[PDB]
Amino acid sequence: SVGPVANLKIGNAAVSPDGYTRDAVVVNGATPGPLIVGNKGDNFRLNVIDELTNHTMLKSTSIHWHGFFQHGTNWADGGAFVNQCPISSGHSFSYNFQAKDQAGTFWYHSHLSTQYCDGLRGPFVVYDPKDPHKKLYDVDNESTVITLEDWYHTAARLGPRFPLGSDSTLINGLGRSATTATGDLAVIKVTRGKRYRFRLVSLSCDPFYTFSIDGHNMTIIEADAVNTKPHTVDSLEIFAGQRYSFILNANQPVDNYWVRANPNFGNVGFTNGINSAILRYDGAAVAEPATAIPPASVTPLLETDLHPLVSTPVPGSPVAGGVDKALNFVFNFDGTNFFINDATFTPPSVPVLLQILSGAQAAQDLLPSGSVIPLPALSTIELSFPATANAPGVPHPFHLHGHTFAVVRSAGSTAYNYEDPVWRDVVSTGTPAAGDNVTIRFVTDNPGPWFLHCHIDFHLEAGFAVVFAEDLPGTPAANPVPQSWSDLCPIYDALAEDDQ
Amino acid sequence: SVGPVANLKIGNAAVSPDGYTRDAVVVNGATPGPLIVGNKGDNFRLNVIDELTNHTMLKSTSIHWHGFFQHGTNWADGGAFVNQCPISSGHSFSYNFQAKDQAGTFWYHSHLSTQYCDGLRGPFVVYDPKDPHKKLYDVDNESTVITLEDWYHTAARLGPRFPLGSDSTLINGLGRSATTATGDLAVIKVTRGKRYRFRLVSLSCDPFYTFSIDGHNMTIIEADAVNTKPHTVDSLEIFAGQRYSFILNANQPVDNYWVRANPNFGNVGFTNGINSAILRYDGAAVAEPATAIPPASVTPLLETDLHPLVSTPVPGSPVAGGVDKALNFVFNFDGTNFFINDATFTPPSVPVLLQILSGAQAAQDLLPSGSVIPLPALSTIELSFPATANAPGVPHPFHLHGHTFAVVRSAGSTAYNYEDPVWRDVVSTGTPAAGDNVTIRFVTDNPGPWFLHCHIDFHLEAGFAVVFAEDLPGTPAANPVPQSWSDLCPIYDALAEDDQ
Ligand SMILES: *[C@@H]1O[C@H](CO)[C@@H](O[C@@H]2O[C@H](CO)[C@@H](O[C@@H]3O[C@H](CO[C@H]4O[C@H](CO[C@H]5O[C@H](CO)[C@@H](O)[C@H](O)[C@@H]5O)[C@@H](O)[C@H](O[C@H]5O[C@H](CO)[C@@H](O)[C@H](O)[C@@H]5O)[C@@H]4O)[C@@H](O)[C@H](O[C@H]4O[C@H](CO)[C@@H](O)[C@H](O)[C@@H]4O)[C@@H]3O)[C@H](O)[C@H]2NC(C)=O)[C@H](O)[C@H]1NC(C)=O
Ligand SMILES: *[C@@H]1O[C@H](CO)[C@@H](O[C@@H]2O[C@H](CO)[C@@H](O[C@@H]3O[C@H](CO[C@H]4O[C@H](CO)[C@@H](O)[C@H](O[C@H]5O[C@H](CO)[C@@H](O)[C@H](O)[C@@H]5O)[C@@H]4O)[C@@H](O)[C@H](O[C@H]4O[C@H](CO)[C@@H](O)[C@H](O)[C@@H]4O)[C@@H]3O)[C@H](O)[C@H]2NC(C)=O)[C@H](O)[C@H]1NC(C)=O
Ligand SMILES: *[C@@H]1O[C@H](CO)[C@@H](O[C@@H]2O[C@H](CO)[C@@H](O[C@@H]3O[C@H](CO[C@H]4O[C@H](CO[C@H]5O[C@H](CO)[C@@H](O)[C@H](O)[C@@H]5O)[C@@H](O)[C@H](O[C@H]5O[C@H](CO)[C@@H](O)[C@H](O)[C@@H]5O)[C@@H]4O)[C@@H](O)[C@H](O)[C@@H]3O)[C@H](O)[C@H]2NC(C)=O)[C@H](O)[C@H]1NC(C)=O
Ligand SMILES: *[C@@H]1O[C@H](CO)[C@@H](O[C@@H]2O[C@H](CO)[C@@H](O[C@@H]3O[C@H](CO[C@H]4O[C@H](CO[C@H]5O[C@H](CO)[C@@H](O)[C@H](O)[C@@H]5O)[C@@H](O)[C@H](O[C@H]5O[C@H](CO)[C@@H](O)[C@H](O)[C@@H]5O)[C@@H]4O)[C@@H](O)[C@H](O)[C@@H]3O)[C@H](O)[C@H]2NC(C)=O)[C@H](O)[C@H]1NC(C)=O
Ligand SMILES: *[C@@H]1O[C@H](CO)[C@@H](O)[C@H](O)[C@H]1NC(C)=O
Ligand SMILES: *[C@@H]1O[C@H](CO)[C@@H](O)[C@H](O)[C@H]1NC(C)=O
Ligand SMILES: [Cu+2]
Ligand SMILES: [Cu+2]
Ligand SMILES: [Cu+2]
Ligand SMILES: [Cu+2]
Ligand SMILES: [Cu+2]
Ligand SMILES: [Cu+2]
Ligand SMILES: [Cu+2]
Ligand SMILES: [Cu+2]
Repeated sequence: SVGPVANLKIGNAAVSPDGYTRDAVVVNGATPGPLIVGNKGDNFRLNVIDELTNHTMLKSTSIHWHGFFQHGTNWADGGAFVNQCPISSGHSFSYNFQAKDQAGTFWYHSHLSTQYCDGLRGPFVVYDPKDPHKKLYDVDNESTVITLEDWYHTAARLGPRFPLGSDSTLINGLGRSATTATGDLAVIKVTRGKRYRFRLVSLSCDPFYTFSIDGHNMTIIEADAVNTKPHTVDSLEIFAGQRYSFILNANQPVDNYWVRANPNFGNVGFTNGINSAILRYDGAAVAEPATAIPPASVTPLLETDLHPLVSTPVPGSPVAGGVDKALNFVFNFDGTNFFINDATFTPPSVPVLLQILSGAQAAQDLLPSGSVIPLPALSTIELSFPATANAPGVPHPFHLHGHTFAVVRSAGSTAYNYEDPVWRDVVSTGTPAAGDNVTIRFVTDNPGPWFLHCHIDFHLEAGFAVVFAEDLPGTPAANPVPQSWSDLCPIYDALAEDDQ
Repeated sequence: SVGPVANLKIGNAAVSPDGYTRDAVVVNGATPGPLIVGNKGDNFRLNVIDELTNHTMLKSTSIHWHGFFQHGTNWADGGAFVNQCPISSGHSFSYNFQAKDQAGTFWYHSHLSTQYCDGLRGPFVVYDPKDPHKKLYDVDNESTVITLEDWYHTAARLGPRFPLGSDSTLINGLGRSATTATGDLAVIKVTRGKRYRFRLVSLSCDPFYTFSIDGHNMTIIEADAVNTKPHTVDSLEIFAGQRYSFILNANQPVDNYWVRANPNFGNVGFTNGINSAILRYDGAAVAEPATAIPPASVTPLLETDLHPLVSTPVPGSPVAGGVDKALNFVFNFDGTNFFINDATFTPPSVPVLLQILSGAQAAQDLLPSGSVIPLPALSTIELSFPATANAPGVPHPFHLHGHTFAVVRSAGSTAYNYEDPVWRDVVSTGTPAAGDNVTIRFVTDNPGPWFLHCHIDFHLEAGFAVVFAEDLPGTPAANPVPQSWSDLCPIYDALAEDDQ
C-alpha cells in the first residue's frame, strides 16, 4: 500500500488481468491501483503524476476519492468540470484533504469521462485505531481487501456507448475470461481459527455483483464507510462503488472454497471458474475448489436489514416531505442521452466550482443550464428517485458526492423508515416493476458544488447526472483554493484535442 | 406441420442452428422437430421410427407428449423405464392416444436420459375449433408458434454433468452464439392491423427465459394448455417445459422490433444480438432492429395473477392439508445425485408399468425402492415442494405427468389461493431465500404410474424424480397394452451396450 502521503503515477501499460493482453490506464504500474491507506483524521497528500501518452484512453485525468466529504476542500473532490479541470499529461497535482471524522472502506477512481473503466481505480482504506468493531476480528490489512471489477477487452472509447456485458470479472485484479479461455484465479488466504475483516469494494463501471463465499457466512459491520450493527448474511448484492466490511470466521475445515462474484449480465455463472476466486486455508492443497452446482443463498442481504451502529437521528420529521427542501427526480432517456428533470449533464468548459468562485450569483446562472440545482445551507433535504421505464438500464445505483445519506426507502421495499435507516453513499434506485421510489435524506452541512449521478459510468458519460450547488453564498469562504488548482484550467485549455 | 396421424423419423444429422455445425438428434430431418397438430378430441397415431446410429447421443429413444393426460394409455406416456422400455434403432413404435377433453399448447421430447438436449424436441398444438378465446385474434397457425431452446456445442453425454449455461439461445430454431460469433436471427412476421395468437413453448433442458417483445405487450390467454382469463404483461419468465399463449396486437409503426429470450445464466444480455429474434412488420426493411439499451419491464408476469378462464373448483377444502392425501417432499443432493425423501431415482431395468402389470401388489414392492409412491384412487391430493439449500440449482421447475394441478401457492408468494389459482403442469418451486413452499392440488382420476420430477433434464438424470403409482389396483384394467409395447423390453434388452 501507499499513503497517507504518496505519489500516484498514472500511466499506460499493457496488462493481462484475465490472461488477455490489452493497453490500460495503470496506477504505479498496476490495475487495479495500489491500496491507499491512512488513519481516521489523517491529512492526505496524494500527488497525482500524469504520465499518460495514449489519447484513446485520454491523456488527461482527474481523480475522485469516493466517499470523502471534502469539507472545505471541494477543489479536491475530483469531478471533472465540476470540481476541477483535468490534470494534463506531463503534470502533477496534489490532492490535499483530511479524513475528518471519517473511517472505513473507500475507493478512488478517474472521474474523467469513462476513463476509470480503462483501469484507473483502486481501493482506499482509512483505519480506526478505536474501531468500535475491533473485538470482532483478528486480521484486517492489505490482504483482507477484496476488490471487484468488470473488465473489457475493447477499450471504453472504442466499444459500444452502452456495453451490453463485460469480458471478465476480476477479483483482487485477477479472473478468468470466458471469451478468450484465459486467466488465473486470485487466492485469498486464511488460517483456521482466525477471524477476518474483509473489506469488499466494487470498482465496477456497470454491473452489480452477487457476492458469496462457499461454506462461510458474512457478518456485515460496515456499509459505504459507515458502521452498522452486525448482521449476518450468506450472500449480498453490491452495486457500482458500494463497500461492505464483513467478518469471516475461518472455522470451516481446512480446504479450498469458491469465492463468487457473479455479475447481473454478461457471462453469468461459473463455468471454468469465471466470476470466481479461491479462499484457501493454510495447509489446504494448492488446487481449485471442486466443480460444484453453485450453492443456494438462504439469507441474502436486504438493505432494509442494515442499521447504524450508533443511534443517528434521521433529519426532518417522520412524515413524507417533512424536511426543509424536498426534491423529486424524473428520469428519461432519448436513445443517446439520459435526462434528470428534462436536463442532460454535459461537462461545462469552465468547471462548476470555478464559475462559483468567479462570482456567478445563482444556480440558474451556472452551466450546464438546468443541470445545476441550488440547495439552501444548513437545511434538511429529501430526495426521491422513482424508478421508471423511461430510463432503461435499471437498476441505477445513484451516488451523491460530499455526503452520506439516510436511506429512508430502499429498492424492493414499500416501507419508509424514519427511525433507523442505513447511512450510505451509493444506493440502488431499483425498478419500475417493483414500483420503487428510493428516498434519501441528508443535511446541507457542506458548502460547494457536488455531483449526484448514476454510478454506472456509461450512463454518467451519457449525462445521467446533476450538480447540487450547496450553500452557494458560503462556497467561496468555505473553499479557499490553491494556486496549483487555479492553474489546471489554463494548462488544460491550451491542449490540442489529440493531447487531451 | 404433421399429424394427427404421422410418421416421425428419428435420426442423426449435422446441424447448425446457431451457425456452428454439430451432430444432433433430429425429427424428420430437423431440430427442433416439426410442429405436430390436431384438433380437440382427435386420435393421434404417431409412428416413431428410430433410425439413430450414434451411441454417443443414444441409439434408442422414447418420446413423451408433454401435457397429455394419457388416460387409459399410460403405456404411451413415454417416460423411459417408467411407462415403456426404449424403442430400439431399426424399429418403429406407434404412440396411439387421444386429446380427450384437451386443447392448447403442448410439446414433445425424448424422455430417455438427456437425449432431448441433443435435439429431440418440438412443439405440439391441439387446436380448439370452438376456442373460447378465438374472438381475440386473427392469426393462429404454424407461423405463430414460438419455441425457445438452450443449445450446446458439446453433446449432452460429452459435456459436464451439470452445465452452467448454454452456447446459444434458439428462438424458432435459430440464434446467435457468443462462443463462436456465428448465427442468424429468426424473423417472426406480422402484418399491421392483425392480432396474433403466439404460442410460446419452452423446450429448455435447463435455463428459464425472461421473454419480451420490444414495443408490444402480451395478453396471456393460456398457461400449460389451460385457458386463462386474459392478463396483459410486458414480460414473463418461462421455465423448462412451460407454455403460454399470448395475444400480440400488431398496431405499432411498421418496423423491426427485438424479440428477447434471456436465459437466467450463461450468456445473459444481448451483445451482438444473442438471445434475440426479430419481430418484423410487413414492409419493414430486411434489417435488424436498432441497437438499444434493453427496455425495463413495468408489468412482469406473476403466476398469482393468472386465473382459470372457467370457474374450476379447487380439489379439497380451503385449509392446509384439507385433502384426502397430503405429501411433503424433502429435497437433498450429495454432489452427484439428487434425493426426494431420501431416495434418488435410478431407472429400473423393468419399466414400472410392466412391474405393475406383472402383478406387483404394493408400491413398496416397486423398483426403484423408495422412489415409487402409491396414491389412493379417486382422492384429493396436496403436494408441497419446499425450496431448500440442500438441493442447489434453484429454482427447480417441477412437472407431474398425467395431470394438470392447481397451484395453490406459487414461488415468490406467501399466499395460499384455494379459490381461483392457475392450473398448470410445470411449476417453479422457487428458492429458500424466499421461504418458498410451492403447493399444488389434483385429483387421482387417472390410474397408472406417473413421473413427478424436476424438468431441468440434467437434474432428472441425476435422480431428481419420483413415480406415483396412482390407483395401483385399478391400473391393469384401466391400461390395456398393445403387443408392440410388450415387445419393446425383450428387443431393447437384447442390445449390446454400444447399441443402446
Ligand atoms: C416518489 O415520491 C415522491 C415524494 O413523495 C413523490 O412526489 C410527491 O408526490 C406527492 C403526492 O402526489 C406530492 O404531493 C402533492 O403536492 C401538491 C403541491 O405541493 C407542492 O408543494 C410542495 C411545497 O412544499 C414546501 O416544502 C417542501 C418540502 O416538503 C419544499 O420542497 C418546498 O420548498 C416547499 O416550500 C412541494 O414539495 C412540491 O414541489 C415540487 O417539487 C419539484 C421540485 O423539483 C416540483 O418541480 C414538482 O412539481 C413538485 O410538485 C409542490 O410545489 C399538493 O397540492 C398536493 O395536495 C393534493 O393531494 C392531497 C392528497 O391527500 C390532498 O389532500 C390535497 O388537497 C391536494 O389536492 C399533494 O400533497 C408531492 O409534492 C411530491 N413531492 C415532491 C418533492 O415532488 C412522487 O410522486 C413519487 N413518485 C412515484 C412514481 O411514486
Ligand atoms: C492506445 O490505447 C488503445 C485502447 O486500449 C489501444 O487500442 C487497441 O488498438 C488495437 C489496434 O488497432 C486494437 O486491435 C484491433 O482490434 C480490432 C477489433 O477487435 C475485436 O473485434 C473484432 C471484429 O469484430 C473481432 O474479430 C476481435 O476478436 C478476435 O480477435 C481477438 C484479438 O484481438 C481475439 O482475442 C478473439 O478471440 C477473436 O479472435 C476483437 O474482439 C481488430 O479488428 C484488429 O484486428 C485487425 O487489425 C490487426 C492489426 O494488427 C490485424 O493484425 C488483424 O488481421 C485484423 O485485421 C486489431 O486486433 C485493440 O483491440 C485496441 N485495444 C483495446 C483495449 O481496445 C491502442 O493500441 C493504444 N495505442 C498504443 C500506441 O499502444
Ligand atoms: C456422434 O455424436 C457425437 C456427439 O454429437 C459426435 O461427437 C463429436 O466428436 C468430435 C470428434 O471427437 C468432437 O470434436 C472434437 O472436439 C474436441 C473438443 O473440442 C470442444 O471442446 C473444447 C474444450 O472445451 C472446454 O475447454 C475450453 C478451453 O478451456 C473452454 O473454452 C470451453 O468452454 C470448455 O470448457 C473447446 O475448446 C473446443 O472449442 C474450439 O473448437 C471449436 C470447433 O471444434 C470452436 O468452435 C471453438 O471456438 C474453439 O476454437 C470444442 O468446443 C476437440 O479437442 C477435437 O479437436 C475435435 O474437434 C465434437 O465436438 C463432438 N460433437 C459434439 C456435438 O460434442 C460424434 O462425432 C458423432 N459420431 C459420428 C460418427 O459422427
Ligand atoms: C411446506 O408445507 C407443508 C404442507 O403444509 C409443510 O408440511 C406440514 O407441516 C405442518 C406444520 O408442522 C404439519 O402439521 C403438523 O402435523 C402433525 C400431524 O401429522 C400427521 O398427520 C397429518 C394428517 O394425517 C391425516 O390427514 C392427511 C391429509 O391432510 C393424510 O395425508 C394422512 O394420511 C392422514 O389421514 C399428516 O399429514 C402428517 O404426515 C406426515 O408427512 C410425512 C410422511 O409423509 C412425515 O415425515 C411428517 O412428519 C408427517 O408426519 C402426519 O402423519 C400435528 O401433530 C401438528 O400439530 C401439525 O398439524 C403437517 O403434517 C405437514 N404436512 C405434510 C403433508 O407433511 C411443511 O412444513 C412446509 N415446509 C416448509 C419448509 O415451510
Ligand atoms: C450460516 O447461516 C445460516 C442461516 O443463519 C445457517 O443455517 C448456516 O449453518 C450458517 N453457516 C455457517 C455458520 O457456516
Ligand atoms: C403496455 O402496457 C403498459 C403497462 O400497462 C402501458 O403503460 C403501455 O402503454 C402499453 N403499451 C402498448 C399497449 O403498446
Ligand atoms: Cu465513485
Ligand atoms: Cu463519489
Ligand atoms: Cu444508470
Ligand atoms: Cu461522481
Ligand atoms: Cu416435458
Ligand atoms: Cu410431461
Ligand atoms: Cu432441478
Ligand atoms: Cu417427465
